Amino acid sequence: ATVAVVPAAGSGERLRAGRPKAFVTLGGTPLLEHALSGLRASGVIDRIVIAVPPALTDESKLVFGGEDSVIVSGGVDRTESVALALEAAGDAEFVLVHDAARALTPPALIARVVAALKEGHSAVVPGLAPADTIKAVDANGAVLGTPERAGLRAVQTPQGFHADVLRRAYARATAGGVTDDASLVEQLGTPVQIVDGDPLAFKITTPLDLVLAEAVLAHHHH
Amino acid sequence: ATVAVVPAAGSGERLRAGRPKAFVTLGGTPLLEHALSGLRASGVIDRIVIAVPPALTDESKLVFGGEDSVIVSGGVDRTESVALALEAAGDAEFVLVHDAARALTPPALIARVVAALKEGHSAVVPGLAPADTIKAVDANGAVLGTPERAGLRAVQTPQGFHADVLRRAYARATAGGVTDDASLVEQLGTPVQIVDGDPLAFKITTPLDLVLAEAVLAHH
Ligand SMILES: Nc1ccn([C@@H]2O[C@H](COP(=O)(O)O)[C@@H](O)[C@H]2O)c(=O)n1
Ligand SMILES: Nc1ccn([C@@H]2O[C@H](COP(=O)(O)O)[C@@H](O)[C@H]2O)c(=O)n1
Repeated sequence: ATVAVVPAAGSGERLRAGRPKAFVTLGGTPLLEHALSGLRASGVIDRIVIAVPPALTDESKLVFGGEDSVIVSGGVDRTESVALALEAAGDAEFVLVHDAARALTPPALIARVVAALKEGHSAVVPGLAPADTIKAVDANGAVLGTPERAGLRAVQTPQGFHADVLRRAYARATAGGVTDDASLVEQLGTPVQIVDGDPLAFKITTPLDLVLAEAVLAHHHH
Repeated sequence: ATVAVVPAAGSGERLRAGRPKAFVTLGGTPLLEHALSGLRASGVIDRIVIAVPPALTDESKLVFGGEDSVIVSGGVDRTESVALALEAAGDAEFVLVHDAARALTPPALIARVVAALKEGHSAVVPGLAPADTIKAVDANGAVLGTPERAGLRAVQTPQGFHADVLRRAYARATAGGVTDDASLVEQLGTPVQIVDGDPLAFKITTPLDLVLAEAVLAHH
Protein backbone atom coordinates (compact mmCIF):
# COMPACT_ATOMS: atom_id res chain seq x y z
CA ALA A 1 0.00 0.00 0.00
CA THR A 2 1.03 3.62 -0.61
CA VAL A 3 0.11 6.20 2.01
CA ALA A 4 0.38 9.97 1.57
CA VAL A 5 1.05 12.04 4.70
CA VAL A 6 -0.03 15.72 4.65
CA PRO A 7 1.25 17.95 7.49
CA ALA A 8 -1.28 20.80 7.68
CA ALA A 9 -1.22 21.42 11.42
CA GLY A 10 0.17 24.92 11.91
CA SER A 11 2.72 27.59 11.02
CA GLY A 12 6.04 28.85 12.40
CA GLU A 13 5.31 32.26 10.88
CA ARG A 14 3.72 34.49 13.54
CA LEU A 15 1.88 36.53 10.86
CA ARG A 16 -0.33 33.49 10.18
CA ALA A 17 -1.48 33.06 13.82
CA GLY A 18 -1.29 29.24 13.82
CA ARG A 19 -3.44 28.99 10.66
CA PRO A 20 -1.74 26.57 8.25
CA LYS A 21 -0.82 27.80 4.78
CA ALA A 22 -2.87 24.76 3.70
CA PHE A 23 -6.13 26.44 4.75
CA VAL A 24 -5.73 29.55 2.55
CA THR A 25 -8.56 29.65 -0.06
CA LEU A 26 -7.90 29.38 -3.81
CA GLY A 27 -10.88 29.87 -6.11
CA GLY A 28 -13.07 29.64 -2.99
CA THR A 29 -11.52 26.32 -1.97
CA PRO A 30 -8.81 25.69 0.66
CA LEU A 31 -5.38 24.76 -0.73
CA LEU A 32 -5.71 21.48 1.17
CA GLU A 33 -8.77 20.46 -0.90
CA HIS A 34 -6.86 21.13 -4.13
CA ALA A 35 -3.94 19.08 -2.80
CA LEU A 36 -6.20 16.17 -1.77
CA SER A 37 -7.83 16.20 -5.21
CA GLY A 38 -4.39 15.96 -6.85
CA LEU A 39 -3.44 12.99 -4.67
CA ARG A 40 -6.73 11.19 -5.37
CA ALA A 41 -6.58 11.91 -9.12
CA SER A 42 -3.09 10.41 -9.33
CA GLY A 43 -4.69 6.94 -8.92
CA VAL A 44 -1.65 5.64 -7.00
CA ILE A 45 -2.50 6.70 -3.43
CA ASP A 46 -4.28 4.10 -1.25
CA ARG A 47 -4.74 6.22 1.90
CA ILE A 48 -4.07 9.82 2.97
CA VAL A 49 -3.30 10.89 6.53
CA ILE A 50 -3.78 14.60 7.21
CA ALA A 51 -2.35 16.24 10.35
CA VAL A 52 -4.37 19.35 11.32
CA PRO A 53 -4.39 21.84 14.22
CA PRO A 54 -5.84 20.00 17.29
CA ALA A 55 -8.69 22.56 17.58
CA LEU A 56 -9.77 21.87 13.99
CA THR A 57 -9.79 18.03 14.07
CA ASP A 58 -13.62 17.72 14.13
CA GLU A 59 -14.02 20.36 11.42
CA SER A 60 -11.35 18.74 9.21
CA LYS A 61 -12.91 15.26 9.52
CA LEU A 62 -16.20 16.65 8.20
CA VAL A 63 -14.64 18.66 5.36
CA PHE A 64 -11.64 16.55 4.23
CA GLY A 65 -12.38 13.06 5.60
CA GLY A 66 -13.41 10.08 3.48
CA GLU A 67 -12.88 6.36 2.79
CA ASP A 68 -9.23 7.08 1.87
CA SER A 69 -8.50 10.07 4.16
CA VAL A 70 -7.76 9.90 7.90
CA ILE A 71 -7.52 13.04 10.06
CA VAL A 72 -5.16 13.32 13.07
CA SER A 73 -4.22 16.09 15.51
CA GLY A 74 -0.87 17.58 14.51
CA GLY A 75 2.15 18.53 16.61
CA VAL A 76 3.90 21.69 17.81
CA ASP A 77 6.15 21.69 14.72
CA ARG A 78 6.10 20.10 11.26
CA THR A 79 8.39 17.27 12.42
CA GLU A 80 5.93 16.32 15.18
CA SER A 81 2.95 16.63 12.82
CA VAL A 82 4.54 14.18 10.32
CA ALA A 83 5.50 11.84 13.19
CA LEU A 84 1.90 11.89 14.46
CA ALA A 85 0.61 11.24 10.93
CA LEU A 86 3.01 8.27 10.64
CA GLU A 87 1.38 6.60 13.68
CA ALA A 88 -1.88 6.39 11.72
CA ALA A 89 -0.15 5.27 8.50
CA GLY A 90 -0.22 1.57 9.43
CA ASP A 91 1.83 -0.99 7.48
CA ALA A 92 2.27 0.86 4.18
CA GLU A 93 5.08 -0.19 1.85
CA PHE A 94 5.54 3.37 0.56
CA VAL A 95 4.98 6.72 2.29
CA LEU A 96 4.76 10.06 0.43
CA VAL A 97 4.97 13.32 2.36
CA HIS A 98 3.20 16.12 0.53
CA ASP A 99 3.10 19.86 1.22
CA ALA A 100 -0.53 20.90 0.84
CA ALA A 101 0.52 24.45 -0.18
CA ARG A 102 1.70 22.88 -3.46
CA ALA A 103 -2.01 22.88 -4.36
CA LEU A 104 -1.66 22.67 -8.14
CA THR A 105 0.80 19.72 -8.19
CA PRO A 106 -0.23 17.65 -11.25
CA PRO A 107 -1.54 14.12 -10.56
CA ALA A 108 1.08 12.75 -13.01
CA LEU A 109 3.94 14.08 -10.90
CA ILE A 110 2.59 12.19 -7.91
CA ALA A 111 2.37 8.95 -10.00
CA ARG A 112 5.97 9.52 -11.17
CA VAL A 113 7.19 9.56 -7.54
CA VAL A 114 5.38 6.27 -6.77
CA ALA A 115 6.55 4.66 -10.05
CA ALA A 116 10.22 5.38 -9.21
CA LEU A 117 9.77 3.87 -5.72
CA LYS A 118 8.43 0.70 -7.36
CA GLU A 119 11.53 0.59 -9.59
CA GLY A 120 13.43 0.05 -6.34
CA HIS A 121 14.51 3.52 -5.18
CA SER A 122 14.30 3.95 -1.40
CA ALA A 123 13.77 7.72 -1.56
CA VAL A 124 12.36 9.75 -4.43
CA VAL A 125 11.99 13.51 -4.81
CA PRO A 126 10.53 15.52 -7.69
CA GLY A 127 12.71 18.39 -8.86
CA LEU A 128 13.55 20.82 -11.62
CA ALA A 129 16.70 22.81 -12.45
CA PRO A 130 16.40 26.20 -10.71
CA ALA A 131 15.32 29.03 -12.98
CA ASP A 132 17.80 31.41 -11.29
CA THR A 133 21.49 30.85 -10.68
CA ILE A 134 21.97 29.71 -7.09
CA LYS A 135 24.89 30.95 -5.01
CA ALA A 136 26.22 29.81 -1.64
CA VAL A 137 26.60 32.79 0.68
CA ASP A 138 28.41 33.24 3.99
CA ALA A 139 26.93 34.80 7.14
CA ASN A 140 27.94 38.25 5.79
CA GLY A 141 25.97 37.81 2.57
CA ALA A 142 29.21 37.55 0.61
CA VAL A 143 29.30 34.93 -2.13
CA LEU A 144 31.16 31.75 -1.17
CA GLY A 145 30.69 30.11 -4.56
CA THR A 146 28.41 29.35 -7.50
CA PRO A 147 27.65 25.69 -8.11
CA GLU A 148 26.86 24.50 -11.64
CA ARG A 149 23.16 25.42 -12.03
CA ALA A 150 22.59 22.21 -14.05
CA GLY A 151 23.93 20.18 -11.10
CA LEU A 152 21.20 21.60 -8.87
CA ARG A 153 17.51 20.84 -8.41
CA ALA A 154 14.78 22.95 -6.83
CA VAL A 155 12.83 20.17 -5.19
CA GLN A 156 9.11 19.82 -4.68
CA THR A 157 6.66 17.37 -3.11
CA PRO A 158 5.39 14.70 -2.66
CA GLN A 159 8.64 13.15 -1.50
CA GLY A 160 8.35 9.36 -1.54
CA PHE A 161 10.00 6.80 0.73
CA HIS A 162 10.10 3.18 1.75
CA ALA A 163 8.17 3.45 5.01
CA ASP A 164 10.77 1.98 7.37
CA VAL A 165 13.51 4.22 5.89
CA LEU A 166 11.31 7.24 6.65
CA ARG A 167 10.18 6.01 10.09
CA ARG A 168 13.77 5.30 11.23
CA ALA A 169 14.71 8.83 10.17
CA TYR A 170 11.73 10.31 12.03
CA ALA A 171 12.58 8.24 15.14
CA ARG A 172 15.65 10.48 15.72
CA ALA A 173 16.12 14.22 16.31
CA THR A 174 13.12 16.54 16.57
CA ALA A 175 14.65 19.89 15.43
CA GLY A 176 11.27 21.10 14.12
CA GLY A 177 12.65 23.54 11.52
CA VAL A 178 12.99 20.72 8.96
CA THR A 179 10.70 21.17 5.94
CA ASP A 180 12.55 18.80 3.63
CA ASP A 181 11.88 15.14 4.46
CA ALA A 182 14.57 13.75 2.14
CA SER A 183 17.18 15.80 4.11
CA LEU A 184 16.37 13.72 7.21
CA VAL A 185 16.90 10.49 5.28
CA GLU A 186 20.14 11.86 3.73
CA GLN A 187 21.77 12.24 7.17
CA LEU A 188 22.87 8.58 6.87
CA GLY A 189 23.88 8.86 3.19
CA THR A 190 20.77 6.98 2.06
CA PRO A 191 20.53 7.45 -1.74
CA VAL A 192 17.79 9.82 -2.94
CA GLN A 193 16.71 9.85 -6.59
CA ILE A 194 15.35 12.91 -8.40
CA VAL A 195 12.44 12.52 -10.81
CA ASP A 196 10.97 15.28 -13.02
CA GLY A 197 8.98 17.86 -11.11
CA ASP A 198 6.60 20.35 -12.65
CA PRO A 199 6.44 24.15 -12.59
CA LEU A 200 2.82 23.85 -11.44
CA ALA A 201 3.84 22.17 -8.16
CA PHE A 202 5.07 25.47 -6.75
CA LYS A 203 4.46 26.22 -3.08
CA ILE A 204 1.67 28.77 -2.64
CA THR A 205 2.50 31.02 0.31
CA THR A 206 3.10 34.62 -0.80
CA PRO A 207 0.65 37.10 -2.38
CA LEU A 208 2.51 36.68 -5.73
CA ASP A 209 2.15 32.90 -5.44
CA LEU A 210 -1.59 33.30 -4.92
CA VAL A 211 -1.80 35.64 -7.90
CA LEU A 212 -0.14 32.99 -10.07
CA ALA A 213 -2.32 30.21 -8.66
CA GLU A 214 -5.56 32.13 -9.31
CA ALA A 215 -4.37 32.88 -12.85
CA VAL A 216 -3.67 29.16 -13.49
CA LEU A 217 -7.19 28.32 -12.23
CA ALA A 218 -8.61 30.82 -14.73
CA HIS A 219 -6.87 29.07 -17.66
CA HIS A 220 -7.83 25.58 -16.43
CA HIS A 221 -11.43 26.32 -15.41
CA HIS A 222 -12.83 29.49 -17.03
CA ALA B 1 27.90 57.45 -13.64
CA THR B 2 26.20 54.13 -14.29
CA VAL B 3 25.69 52.26 -17.57
CA ALA B 4 23.21 49.39 -17.87
CA VAL B 5 24.04 46.66 -20.36
CA VAL B 6 20.80 44.90 -21.38
CA PRO B 7 21.22 41.52 -23.12
CA ALA B 8 18.09 41.33 -25.33
CA ALA B 9 19.39 39.16 -28.15
CA GLY B 10 17.87 35.85 -26.98
CA SER B 11 15.37 33.79 -28.97
CA GLY B 12 11.63 33.38 -28.32
CA GLU B 13 11.83 29.57 -28.71
CA ARG B 14 10.96 28.58 -25.11
CA LEU B 15 7.89 30.88 -25.24
CA ARG B 16 7.00 29.62 -28.73
CA ALA B 17 6.53 33.29 -29.67
CA GLY B 18 8.07 33.12 -33.17
CA ARG B 19 10.00 36.32 -32.39
CA PRO B 20 12.87 37.24 -30.04
CA LYS B 21 11.64 37.25 -26.45
CA ALA B 22 12.57 40.93 -25.95
CA PHE B 23 9.80 41.79 -28.43
CA VAL B 24 7.04 39.68 -26.86
CA THR B 25 4.48 42.04 -25.32
CA LEU B 26 3.22 42.29 -21.76
CA GLY B 27 -0.01 44.21 -21.49
CA GLY B 28 0.69 45.49 -25.00
CA THR B 29 4.25 46.72 -24.35
CA PRO B 30 7.35 44.75 -25.48
CA LEU B 31 9.34 43.11 -22.62
CA LEU B 32 12.38 45.16 -23.58
CA GLU B 33 10.34 48.35 -23.17
CA HIS B 34 9.23 47.25 -19.68
CA ALA B 35 12.86 46.57 -18.76
CA LEU B 36 13.98 49.96 -20.11
CA SER B 37 11.12 51.71 -18.29
CA GLY B 38 12.30 50.18 -14.98
CA LEU B 39 15.85 51.37 -15.60
CA ARG B 40 14.61 54.89 -16.51
CA ALA B 41 12.31 55.00 -13.44
CA SER B 42 15.11 54.07 -11.03
CA GLY B 43 16.68 57.48 -11.76
CA VAL B 44 20.18 56.05 -11.34
CA ILE B 45 21.02 54.96 -14.89
CA ASP B 46 22.95 57.38 -17.11
CA ARG B 47 23.33 55.28 -20.26
CA ILE B 48 21.94 52.04 -21.67
CA VAL B 49 23.55 49.60 -24.12
CA ILE B 50 21.16 47.05 -25.62
CA ALA B 51 22.32 43.89 -27.39
CA VAL B 52 19.71 42.79 -29.93
CA PRO B 53 19.51 39.92 -32.44
CA PRO B 54 22.00 40.94 -35.19
CA ALA B 55 19.38 41.04 -37.99
CA LEU B 56 17.39 43.68 -36.02
CA THR B 57 20.30 46.01 -35.20
CA ASP B 58 19.53 48.60 -37.88
CA GLU B 59 15.80 48.62 -37.14
CA SER B 60 16.48 48.80 -33.39
CA LYS B 61 18.75 51.82 -33.93
CA LEU B 62 15.92 53.63 -35.77
CA VAL B 63 13.57 53.05 -32.82
CA PHE B 64 15.77 53.19 -29.68
CA GLY B 65 19.06 54.74 -30.80
CA GLY B 66 20.40 58.07 -29.61
CA GLU B 67 22.80 59.71 -27.17
CA ASP B 68 23.44 57.26 -24.30
CA SER B 69 20.96 54.78 -25.80
CA VAL B 70 23.21 52.42 -27.73
CA ILE B 71 22.29 49.38 -29.80
CA VAL B 72 24.81 46.66 -30.57
CA SER B 73 24.46 43.43 -32.50
CA GLY B 74 24.32 40.60 -29.97
CA GLY B 75 26.15 37.29 -30.00
CA VAL B 76 25.65 33.55 -30.24
CA ASP B 77 24.90 33.33 -26.52
CA ARG B 78 24.40 35.73 -23.58
CA THR B 79 28.14 35.77 -22.81
CA GLU B 80 29.00 37.01 -26.31
CA SER B 81 26.07 39.50 -26.20
CA VAL B 82 27.39 40.99 -22.96
CA ALA B 83 31.01 41.07 -24.19
CA LEU B 84 29.91 42.91 -27.35
CA ALA B 85 27.84 45.43 -25.40
CA LEU B 86 30.74 46.07 -23.01
CA GLU B 87 32.68 47.58 -25.91
CA ALA B 88 30.07 50.35 -25.82
CA ALA B 89 29.90 50.74 -22.02
CA GLY B 90 31.99 53.91 -22.25
CA ASP B 91 33.34 55.89 -19.33
CA ALA B 92 30.86 54.92 -16.58
CA GLU B 93 32.43 53.90 -13.28
CA PHE B 94 29.64 51.33 -12.67
CA VAL B 95 28.16 48.78 -15.06
CA LEU B 96 24.90 46.91 -14.44
CA VAL B 97 24.02 43.87 -16.59
CA HIS B 98 20.26 43.45 -16.63
CA ASP B 99 18.23 40.81 -18.47
CA ALA B 100 15.51 42.25 -20.68
CA ALA B 101 13.57 39.10 -19.64
CA ARG B 102 13.29 40.33 -16.00
CA ALA B 103 10.75 42.85 -17.31
CA LEU B 104 8.90 43.59 -14.06
CA THR B 105 12.06 44.32 -12.01
CA PRO B 106 11.15 47.15 -9.62
CA PRO B 107 13.00 50.46 -10.00
CA ALA B 108 13.76 50.19 -6.25
CA LEU B 109 15.89 47.07 -6.77
CA ILE B 110 17.95 48.74 -9.52
CA ALA B 111 18.55 51.67 -7.10
CA ARG B 112 19.56 49.23 -4.31
CA VAL B 113 22.18 47.59 -6.56
CA VAL B 114 23.69 50.94 -7.70
CA ALA B 115 23.71 52.17 -4.06
CA ALA B 116 25.78 49.17 -2.92
CA LEU B 117 28.34 49.82 -5.66
CA LYS B 118 28.54 53.51 -4.70
CA GLU B 119 28.96 52.41 -1.06
CA GLY B 120 32.21 50.75 -2.15
CA HIS B 121 31.40 47.14 -3.12
CA SER B 122 33.09 46.04 -6.37
CA ALA B 123 30.43 43.48 -7.35
CA VAL B 124 26.81 43.35 -6.18
CA VAL B 125 24.12 40.79 -6.94
CA PRO B 126 20.44 40.84 -5.92
CA GLY B 127 19.29 37.60 -4.32
CA LEU B 128 16.53 35.95 -2.33
CA ALA B 129 16.44 32.74 -0.31
CA PRO B 130 15.26 30.01 -2.75
CA ALA B 131 11.53 29.33 -2.57
CA ASP B 132 12.25 25.58 -2.74
CA THR B 133 14.85 23.46 -1.02
CA ILE B 134 17.87 23.15 -3.32
CA LYS B 135 19.71 19.84 -3.73
CA ALA B 136 23.00 19.20 -5.47
CA VAL B 137 22.68 16.21 -7.79
CA ASP B 138 24.97 14.10 -9.95
CA ALA B 139 24.59 13.44 -13.67
CA ASN B 140 22.18 10.54 -13.03
CA GLY B 141 19.93 12.52 -10.66
CA ALA B 142 21.26 11.01 -7.42
CA VAL B 143 21.29 13.53 -4.57
CA LEU B 144 24.75 14.67 -3.41
CA GLY B 145 23.62 17.01 -0.65
CA THR B 146 21.11 19.53 0.60
CA PRO B 147 22.84 22.77 1.64
CA GLU B 148 20.98 24.80 4.24
CA ARG B 149 18.44 26.94 2.37
CA ALA B 150 19.44 29.91 4.58
CA GLY B 151 22.97 29.83 3.17
CA LEU B 152 21.76 29.99 -0.44
CA ARG B 153 20.53 32.77 -2.67
CA ALA B 154 18.58 32.57 -5.89
CA VAL B 155 20.09 35.51 -7.73
CA GLN B 156 18.56 37.97 -10.13
CA THR B 157 19.59 41.04 -12.16
CA PRO B 158 20.67 43.76 -12.48
CA GLN B 159 24.07 42.52 -11.34
CA GLY B 160 26.28 45.57 -10.64
CA PHE B 161 30.07 45.97 -10.96
CA HIS B 162 32.85 48.48 -10.89
CA ALA B 163 33.49 48.78 -14.64
CA ASP B 164 37.18 47.73 -14.45
CA VAL B 165 36.24 44.55 -12.53
CA LEU B 166 33.62 43.48 -15.11
CA ARG B 167 35.92 44.17 -18.06
CA ARG B 168 38.73 42.14 -16.49
CA ALA B 169 36.29 39.29 -15.75
CA TYR B 170 35.05 39.24 -19.33
CA ALA B 171 38.60 39.45 -20.76
CA ARG B 172 39.36 36.17 -18.97
CA ALA B 173 36.30 34.27 -20.23
CA THR B 174 37.39 31.46 -22.57
CA ALA B 175 33.99 30.14 -23.67
CA GLY B 176 30.32 31.12 -23.75
CA GLY B 177 27.51 29.37 -21.86
CA VAL B 178 27.74 31.70 -18.86
CA THR B 179 24.44 33.32 -17.91
CA ASP B 180 25.63 34.72 -14.58
CA ASP B 181 28.07 37.64 -14.87
CA ALA B 182 29.06 37.48 -11.22
CA SER B 183 30.40 33.92 -11.78
CA LEU B 184 33.10 35.38 -14.08
CA VAL B 185 33.99 38.02 -11.47
CA GLU B 186 34.18 35.26 -8.83
CA GLN B 187 36.88 33.64 -10.96
CA LEU B 188 39.04 36.75 -10.43
CA GLY B 189 38.68 36.21 -6.64
CA THR B 190 36.88 39.55 -6.28
CA PRO B 191 34.37 39.56 -3.39
CA VAL B 192 30.72 39.62 -4.48
CA GLN B 193 28.10 41.06 -2.12
CA ILE B 194 24.44 40.00 -2.07
CA VAL B 195 21.71 42.62 -1.58
CA ASP B 196 17.98 41.95 -1.20
CA GLY B 197 16.31 40.90 -4.41
CA ASP B 198 12.63 41.26 -5.19
CA PRO B 199 10.04 38.60 -6.15
CA LEU B 200 8.98 40.84 -9.10
CA ALA B 201 12.46 40.57 -10.73
CA PHE B 202 11.68 36.96 -11.81
CA LYS B 203 12.90 36.04 -15.29
CA ILE B 204 10.18 35.53 -17.92
CA THR B 205 11.44 32.24 -19.31
CA THR B 206 8.42 29.92 -19.72
CA PRO B 207 4.79 30.39 -20.87
CA LEU B 208 3.83 30.03 -17.16
CA ASP B 209 6.17 32.94 -16.33
CA LEU B 210 4.35 34.96 -18.99
CA VAL B 211 1.01 34.09 -17.35
CA LEU B 212 2.46 35.36 -14.07
CA ALA B 213 3.73 38.62 -15.60
CA GLU B 214 0.32 39.24 -17.22
CA ALA B 215 -1.51 38.49 -13.95
CA VAL B 216 0.77 40.92 -12.09
CA LEU B 217 0.03 43.69 -14.62
CA ALA B 218 -3.71 42.86 -14.58
CA HIS B 219 -3.66 43.80 -10.87
CA HIS B 220 -2.48 47.32 -11.81
N1 LIG C 1 2.79 22.72 13.99
C1 LIG C 1 2.98 22.61 12.66
C2 LIG C 1 3.72 23.58 11.98
C3 LIG C 1 3.91 23.46 10.61
N2 LIG C 1 3.37 22.42 9.94
C4 LIG C 1 3.59 22.30 8.49
O1 LIG C 1 4.94 22.65 8.15
C5 LIG C 1 5.00 23.30 6.88
C6 LIG C 1 5.73 24.64 7.00
O2 LIG C 1 4.95 25.53 7.79
P1 LIG C 1 5.32 27.09 8.03
O3 LIG C 1 6.36 27.42 6.98
O4 LIG C 1 4.01 27.81 7.85
O5 LIG C 1 5.85 27.11 9.45
C7 LIG C 1 3.56 23.45 6.42
O6 LIG C 1 3.30 22.41 5.49
C8 LIG C 1 2.73 23.27 7.69
O7 LIG C 1 1.40 22.80 7.47
C9 LIG C 1 2.62 21.44 10.64
O8 LIG C 1 2.12 20.47 10.04
N3 LIG C 1 2.44 21.57 11.98
N1 LIG D 1 22.42 34.96 -27.40
C1 LIG D 1 21.78 35.59 -26.40
C2 LIG D 1 20.98 34.85 -25.53
C3 LIG D 1 20.29 35.47 -24.50
N2 LIG D 1 20.41 36.80 -24.33
C4 LIG D 1 19.68 37.49 -23.27
O1 LIG D 1 19.97 37.05 -21.95
C5 LIG D 1 18.79 37.04 -21.15
C6 LIG D 1 18.56 35.62 -20.62
O2 LIG D 1 18.17 34.77 -21.70
P1 LIG D 1 17.03 33.65 -21.44
O3 LIG D 1 15.94 34.44 -20.74
O4 LIG D 1 16.65 33.12 -22.80
O5 LIG D 1 17.73 32.62 -20.60
C7 LIG D 1 17.63 37.52 -22.02
O6 LIG D 1 17.38 38.91 -21.73
C8 LIG D 1 18.16 37.30 -23.43
O7 LIG D 1 17.60 38.19 -24.39
C9 LIG D 1 21.24 37.55 -25.24
O8 LIG D 1 21.36 38.78 -25.10
N3 LIG D 1 21.90 36.93 -26.24
